[PDB]
Amino acid sequence: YPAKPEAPGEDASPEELSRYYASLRHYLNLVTRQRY
Repeated sequence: YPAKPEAPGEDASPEELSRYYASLRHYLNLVTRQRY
């Protein structure tokens, strides 16, 4: 499994849409931890 929340839609409400979208980038941030 991709271990990521699938992108919202399916007639989802606009306020929920905002919170949910932020979580997408949040998980993606864990996949970008280059050796600094």
